[PDB]
Amino acid sequence: SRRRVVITGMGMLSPLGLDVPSSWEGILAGRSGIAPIEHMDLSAYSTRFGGSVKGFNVEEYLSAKEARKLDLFIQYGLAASFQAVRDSGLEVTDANRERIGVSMGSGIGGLTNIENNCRSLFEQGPRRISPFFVPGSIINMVSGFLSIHLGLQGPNYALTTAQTTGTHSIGMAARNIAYGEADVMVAGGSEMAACGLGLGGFGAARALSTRNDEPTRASRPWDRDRDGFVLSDGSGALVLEELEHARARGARIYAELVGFGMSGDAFHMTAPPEDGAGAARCMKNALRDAGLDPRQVDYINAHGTSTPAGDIAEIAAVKSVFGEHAHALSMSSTKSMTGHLLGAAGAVEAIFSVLALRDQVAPPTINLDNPDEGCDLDLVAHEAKPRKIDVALSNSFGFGGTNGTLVFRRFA
Amino acid sequence: SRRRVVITGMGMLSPLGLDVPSSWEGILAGRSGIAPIEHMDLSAYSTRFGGSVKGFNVEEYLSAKEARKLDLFIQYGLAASFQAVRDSGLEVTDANRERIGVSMGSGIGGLTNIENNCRSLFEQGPRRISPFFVPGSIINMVSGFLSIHLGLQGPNYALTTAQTTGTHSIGMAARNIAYGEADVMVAGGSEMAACGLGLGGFGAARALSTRNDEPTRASRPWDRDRDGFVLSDGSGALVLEELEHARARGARIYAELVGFGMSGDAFHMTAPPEDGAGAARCMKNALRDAGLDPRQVDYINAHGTSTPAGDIAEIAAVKSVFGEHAHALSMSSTKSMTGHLLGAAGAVEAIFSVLALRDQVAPPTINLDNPDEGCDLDLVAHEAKPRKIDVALSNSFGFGGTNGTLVFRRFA
Ligand SMILES: COC(=O)C1CCN(C(=O)NC(C)(C)C)CC1
Repeated sequence: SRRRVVITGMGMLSPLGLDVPSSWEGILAGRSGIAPIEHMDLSAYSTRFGGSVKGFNVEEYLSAKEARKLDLFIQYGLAASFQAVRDSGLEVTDANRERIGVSMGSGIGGLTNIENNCRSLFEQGPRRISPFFVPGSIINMVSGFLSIHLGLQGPNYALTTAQTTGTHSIGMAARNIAYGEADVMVAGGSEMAACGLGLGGFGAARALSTRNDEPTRASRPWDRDRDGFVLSDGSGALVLEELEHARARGARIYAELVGFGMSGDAFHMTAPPEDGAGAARCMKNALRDAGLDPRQVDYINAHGTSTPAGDIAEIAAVKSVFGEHAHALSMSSTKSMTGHLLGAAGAVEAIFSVLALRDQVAPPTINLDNPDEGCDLDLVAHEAKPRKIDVALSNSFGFGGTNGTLVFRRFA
Repeated sequence: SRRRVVITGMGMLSPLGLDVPSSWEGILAGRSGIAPIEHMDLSAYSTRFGGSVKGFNVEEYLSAKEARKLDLFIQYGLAASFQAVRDSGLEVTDANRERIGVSMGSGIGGLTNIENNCRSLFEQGPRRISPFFVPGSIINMVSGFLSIHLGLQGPNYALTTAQTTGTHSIGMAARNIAYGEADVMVAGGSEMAACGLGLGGFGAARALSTRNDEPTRASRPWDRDRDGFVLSDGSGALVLEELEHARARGARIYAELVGFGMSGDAFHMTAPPEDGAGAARCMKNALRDAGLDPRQVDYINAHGTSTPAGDIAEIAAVKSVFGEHAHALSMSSTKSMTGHLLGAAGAVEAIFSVLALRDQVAPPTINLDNPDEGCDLDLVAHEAKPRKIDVALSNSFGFGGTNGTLVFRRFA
C-alpha cells in the first residue's frame, strides 16, 4: 500500500549558478541569467540571447576523456545528479543498489551533438560520424551513465514530454517509490537546445522573445509587453526517498512530495486552451492526490513561460481551481530570471518550490512592470516576498497538451 | 491491492506488413522483411540494408496537411495507435475521456526531420527551418496528436529508453491502470532511423551487420556467424484496459498483462555483462510481480538482437533464472525476421507474444544454422513450433543497461 516520499538531496546547473545555493541566491535577489549567447554566431537568427550555464567545469564530475563523448545535456544531467546524490548523504551498497533507480529526462536531448554530426555527414561523409553519436546523444543516457558511475540497479528510464519533462520525471519517480518498485530515485531533467536547430526551430515557430537589445527584460511573465519565451540551458535533480527509509538512516528531509497530477488538454499540438481547462484538471488531480483543501496552497511556481496565450491560461486555471483563495496564495514565475529550461524547467522549479518551503519566501516574477488584462493575482512582482508556506505547487505544461503538477509540503 | 490489466486492441507497422495479421503471417512463415534500403544513396555506408515499412499510406490516417507536419516516426506511431483503438472497439465519451491516456515512445525520435532541416540550415541558413520542426519532431507528439485527435484527457506521456522503450511504455501504462490512475491506455513505441544518421551513427559504432550481399541472412540471433543487429522501422500499439472495464462493454480480450519488471545493469553504455546479471534480475522482478514461479513460463520473445555479446548474455540470464526449466520453455528472436525496430522493438514483440498465446505457437528464430557455444536452449530454429503456451515473456535490454520484461498469460 502507498508509501510516503520525501526529498533528501537536490542538484542543479542553471543560468544563475553551477549549484543549488548559488542559483537560489540569484532567485531571491531577482537576478537575470539571460545574456547574448557567446558559444555560436547568431547574426542570421531573430533571437540572439538565452540562459547559458556560465563557466561549467565538467572535470569537477567526469574525466575529459568521458566528457568528450557526451552531449552537454548529458554532462549537465550527470552534474545535477551527482550534486543531488552527494547532498542526500546516501551510500550505495550491495544491500540497496537494486532499490535505487534514476529517471532523468529531456525534451530534445543531444541536438548540438546531432547537428554537429549531421554537418560531418553532409560536408564529408558517414565515415566522419562519431562512433559515440548514439550513446552520446539519446535522451535515456543520463539515467544510463548515472547508473554506470554510481552502481544504481533499480528502475532506469527517461521521460520526454517536452516542457513538462522535469515535472513528470519527478512525479512518476515518486510513484515508483510510493508503490514499492524502488526506495530511492534520482529524478529530474536536463536540456541544452541552444544550437542552430534549437534557436532556428523555435525561431521558425515565432515562439521566442526577439528582445535582442535588452535580454534581461525579455522574460516578462504576465507583463502586457511579453513576446515569447527565452530559451535556457541546465539541469535539476532530486533524490526522492521512501519516508521510513529516510528516517531509518537519519537523512535530512527538505520536504514531502504529497501530490502528483497529469492531464492532457487534447486541445492543440502547441497552443494551450485560453481557459486553462487542462491545467485546472491537472492541479485538481494533484490536490485530490495530496488529500488537500485547495485553500491549503500558499505558493505556486507557475509554468509562466512569457507567452501571450500560456501566461493568461495559467491565471484562468488558478482562478478556476482556487476561486476566492486565488487572491490569498502567491504565484510566481522564476522563468522571469532563469528563462525556459524546457525539459529541465520542472526539475529546477521543483527545487525552487522546495527551497520556498525551507526558507518561507515566494521568489519574485521580475520584469512584471504592467500586469496584463486579468493578471490581478499576487504574482510577487519585482521582489521576493517572505510569507508562510506550508504547501507549494509547481506547474508545467508542454506541446502535445501535456500537463504536470507537483505538490510539496513542509515535513516535521 | 491492484487491478488486473488485459489487452483488447493491437496495431502495428513492421517490415513484414502494414498491420498485425499481415506481420504475424510473415512471422509464422519465417519470412524476412530485410532488404537494401531504396531511394537513398548509401554508397559511402558500410551497411546498405535494413527493415523498411513498405507501401505505408499515411492518408488512410491523416490529411496530407497534418502528415506534412510530422516526422515518419510520429506517422508510424499514429498508424499503430489508430489501428489499436479501432481493434479494441472502445468508444470515447465525456464520461470516460479523463480515464483514457497514452504512452507511445521512441528510442531516437525525429532523425529524418532533423536531417532534412539540417540540409536547409547549413545550405540556406535558419530562416528555411520549418515552423513545425520542433512539434513535428519531438517524441511525445504521438501521445500529443493521438490525445488531441480522440479527445483523450488521461495520463499523457512518452518514454525514451533506447531499445527498451516499447517494453517500458507498455509496462508503465499497465501500472497506470493497475493503480487506478487510468482505466485505458494506448501504449507502445515507434521508430524510423533508416536515415543517414541512424545507419551512419550505428555504423560508426560498428554495431550493425555489414552482410550487404545477403540482407535476409544478416539477422541471425545466437548463430556463430552473426556480426551485429539490423536496423528496422515501424510501430506497435496495444490498448491496455482494466479487466472489469473490458468485461462490462463486452471487449474481445487477447491476453492478460500479469507481470512487469525493470532493472539496470549499471555495467556499460552499449554492451551487457557477459552473464546477463541485469536481464536475470529484470526477468525475476517480472515473475515476482506476476506471482509466478519461473517453471510456469512457456515462451520467451528474446531481445535477441544478433550482437555477439547481447545474444550470449540472454542465454546466461535465462539459464540463471529458469535452472532445470531453461530447456523446456521455448525462446525465439523475431528480430531474425523483422530486424531491430529499436524503441518499437518491445511493442511489436509484445504483440507477437500475445499472438503466440492466442495461436499456441512459438515463432521461429530464422537463420539459426549453427548455434554458437552454449546456445543449446530450444531457440525454435528455422520454423514455427506449435506448443502449449500459458505464460509468455517479452524481454528488451537496451543502451545504458536499461532492461524491461513483460509477462502475458492466457485469459479465460
Ligand atoms: C472528428 O472527430 C472524431 O472524434 C473522429 C476522428 C476519426 N475517428 C478515428 O480516428 N478513430 C480511430 C482512432 C479508432 C481510428 C473517429 C473519431
